[PDB]
Amino acid sequence: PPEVSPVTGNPVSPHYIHSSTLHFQDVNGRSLVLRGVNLSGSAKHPNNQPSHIREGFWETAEAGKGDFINKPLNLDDGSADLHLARLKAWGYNLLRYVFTWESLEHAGPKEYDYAYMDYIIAVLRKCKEWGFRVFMDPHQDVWSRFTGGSGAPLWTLYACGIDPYHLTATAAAYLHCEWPSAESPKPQDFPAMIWGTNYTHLANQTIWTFFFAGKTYAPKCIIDGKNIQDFLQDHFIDAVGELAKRIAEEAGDLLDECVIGWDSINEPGEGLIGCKDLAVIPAEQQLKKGPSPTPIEGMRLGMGEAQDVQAWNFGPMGPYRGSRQTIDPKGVKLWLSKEDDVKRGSGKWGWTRGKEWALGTCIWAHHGVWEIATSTLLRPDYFSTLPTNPGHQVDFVDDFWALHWLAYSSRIRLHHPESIHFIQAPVLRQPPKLPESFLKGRACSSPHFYDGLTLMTKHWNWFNADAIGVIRKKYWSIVQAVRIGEGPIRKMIQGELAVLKQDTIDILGNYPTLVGEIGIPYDMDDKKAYGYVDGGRGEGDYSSQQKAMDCSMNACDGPNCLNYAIWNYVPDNVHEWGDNWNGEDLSLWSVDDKEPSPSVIDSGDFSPTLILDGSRAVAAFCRPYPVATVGIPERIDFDITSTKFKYAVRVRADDIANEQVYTEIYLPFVHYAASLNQLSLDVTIVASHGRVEIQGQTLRWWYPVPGTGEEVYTIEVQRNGGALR
Ligand SMILES: CN1C[C@H](NC(=O)Cc2ccc3c(c2)NC(=O)CO3)C[C@H]1CO
Ligand SMILES: [Mg+2]
Repeated sequence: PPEVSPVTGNPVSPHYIHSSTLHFQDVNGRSLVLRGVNLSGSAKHPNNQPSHIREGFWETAEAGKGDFINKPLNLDDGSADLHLARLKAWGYNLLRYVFTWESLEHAGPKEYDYAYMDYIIAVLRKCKEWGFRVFMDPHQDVWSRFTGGSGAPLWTLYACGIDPYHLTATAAAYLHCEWPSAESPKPQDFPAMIWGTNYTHLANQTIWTFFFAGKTYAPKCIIDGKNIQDFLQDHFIDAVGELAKRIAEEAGDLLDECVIGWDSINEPGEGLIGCKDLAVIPAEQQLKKGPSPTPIEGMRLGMGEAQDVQAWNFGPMGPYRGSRQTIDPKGVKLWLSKEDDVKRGSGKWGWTRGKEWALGTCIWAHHGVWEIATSTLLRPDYFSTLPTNPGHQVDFVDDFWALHWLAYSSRIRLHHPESIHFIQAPVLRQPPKLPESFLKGRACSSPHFYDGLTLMTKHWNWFNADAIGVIRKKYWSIVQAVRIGEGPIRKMIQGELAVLKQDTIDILGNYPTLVGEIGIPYDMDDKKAYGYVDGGRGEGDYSSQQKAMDCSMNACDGPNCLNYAIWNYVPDNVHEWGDNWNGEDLSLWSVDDKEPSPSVIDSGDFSPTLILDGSRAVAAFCRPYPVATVGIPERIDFDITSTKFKYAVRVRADDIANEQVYTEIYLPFVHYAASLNQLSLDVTIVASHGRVEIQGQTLRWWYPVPGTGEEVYTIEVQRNGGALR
C-alpha cells in the first residue's frame, strides 16, 4: 500500500484502512476482512412510534417533532455497552450505522436536530472505544415512514404537493399503521413483505421521479425558485453533510480510525423513470404482491376515480396473478389542494411554490401524460425518453442516480476528506461507471443481497431459485433457475454473491466489495419457534432459521471471502411485532429469547450467557473468519455440524511478515469452547506452514513468505470431541 492517501496525497494515520485494491488493507499490507451487523433498524422510527401504532404517528411529525434519542443504543441505562460487548464477543469488527433524514431535519427545512447528532457522536465514540470500524448509512425505505417505510421528514410530502392523509384511500401508499383502513386498522394482518411494493404505488412513483429527475419530467414543479429535484436533493445532501461536518468539527478523532466512510442513499427508488409503457406492469418488475395498479391506474386512483386492478400472490416461483380487485377512493384525491398548501404546506413549512405547479390535481396529467376529462393516457412512453430529445432512451442508473451520487460524494469528501465511498447502486442494478476524478482510489462496492425466496415466504424451502440469473435472463425458463437440496441451493447462493464481486471489478475498478445488507427472517412458519402455533410445539427450534442464515453466510465464504454487515440487530425486537417495522423480523437477538470491559472480552473471560442468551440461530451467524491476513484470502470453509474450519491464504514473496505482522483469525467460543455451561478454546489446529498461538477467541498465525513467486498456505481448525450442545 502507498505511503500517502490517493485522495489528498497526505500521509495516513496508522489506523488507515486502504481501499485502493480488491481488498481492504492496513498500513502493513495485511488484507482485512470486515464483518458485522447493521445497527440498527430500530433507528428507523422515533421512540414509541413503531410501524403498527397509529396513535401520535401523524400528529407528532406534523408538529415538527422527531425524538430518536437513545436509538439504536440507550446511553442512560448501561445497556449500550452490553450490546456492544456481545457483538464484539461474536467476533464482529464492523457496524453499518443507521440514521435517517427525518431524525436530522424533522423540525423543518434547515432546522437540524443537533442534539441527535451529538447523540450519534456519543454512540460512535462508544463504538470506537469497543474497537469497531463504522461506515454511515443514510437510510430510507419507500421514501419515508409516511409513505410506508423510513427516511425522509414528513414535510417533504407537502413539498411534493401530496396530502399525506389521502394516501390510503388512493392506494398511493400502504401504511402498516392504516392497514386495511385508517378507520379500523388491523396491523397484524399486514401481508408479509408487502411494504416493498410501495415503490410501485403512486406516492413513491411520483416522489422518486421528482427526486432524481424533477427537472426532466416535472419542469413546472418549482419550489423556492428551484425545481423540486434540486429542492429535495440539496436538502437531503445538506442534511447528511451537516452531520459529517459536525463529526469533523466536534469529534474529528472518529474519522478514519472508526468512521471509515459513508454509504450512498439507501436502496433509492426509481419512480417512473424508465417506464416503457405506463399502461402495463412489465414482466421484468420482479416484485408484485397484493393490489397492484399499473402506473396509469394508480394515477386515476390519485384523482379519486375507482379502478379494477390486478392483485398478485407470491408463489413458489415468484409472483403470479390472482383475482382482480376494485379500489374505490370515492372521489378522495391524493393531491394537496391550494387551500391546504397554505394551511399545511408551503405556508406552514416556509417555502414558495411556483405558479405553474398545479395543486389539487394530478401533476403528471398537468404535464400532458394523460387527460383527466377523458381519463385517457396520452404519452404512455413519457418516462422512456427525454421530452427534450425523444431519441435518447433513459438509463436510471447512468442518467440520474449517478449524477446524484456525484453531488453527494463531493459533500462527503468536503467534510470527511479521507472518506471511503461505499457505493450502493440501486437494488439489483449494476453500478454505473464512475470517474476516478471522484473515486480517487478510495471506494468500496456496497451492494445488498437477500435470499429473496426465504424472505418473502418466511420459510426455509427445500427448493430455491437463482434470482440474479432470472433478472439477467440467463435461463430459457424460470423453472431452469430452480435448485433442490441444501448443497445445490448453497452452491447457487454462493454463485450469486460472486456476481456482486464481478460487478465491482468489471465496472467500478479494482476495489473491495462489502455486502452492506444480508440476512434472513426469523418469524418463519407463523412463528412456530416463538411457540405461537401447534399448541406451542417447536418453540425454540431455530433449525430452519439456522440453515437459511448458514446458507447466506456460507455464500460470503468460499472463494468470495466477502466483507459484509448482517441485517440486523434490534435491541427492542420482540416476538409479537418483530423488529417493530412492517412485520420484518431479522434481528439476531431478542429479549423474548432470554432464559464488562473490552479488555475482558478480548480476554475471553466473560460469561457464556452474553453470547447465547437472547440469540437466535447463533451457530449460523457467529463464525470463524480471518480478521487480518498476511497475503490474500483464497478460500474460507466452515461447517457447523463438524465445526471444521479451513482457510487458504495466497502468500507472496513480497508480502510483509514478521513478529508483529501476522495473520489473525477469530475462533468463536460458540463453536469451539470447551464448554458453555473460564471460557477456553478446545481445538485441534493443523497449519501447512509456520506456528500458531491461541488466547481467548483469537488465533495468531505466523509464517514466512515464499522465497519467490507465490504459494498457498492452509490452516484447519476443529473442536475436540465434536460439536457443542
Ligand atoms: C430485510 N429488509 C429487506 C429490504 N430490502 C430489499 O428487499 C432489497 C433487496 C436486496 C437484494 C436482493 C433482493 C432484494 N432480492 C433478491 O431476490 C436477492 O437480492 C430491506 C431490509 C431491511 O428492512
Ligand atoms: Mg425555512
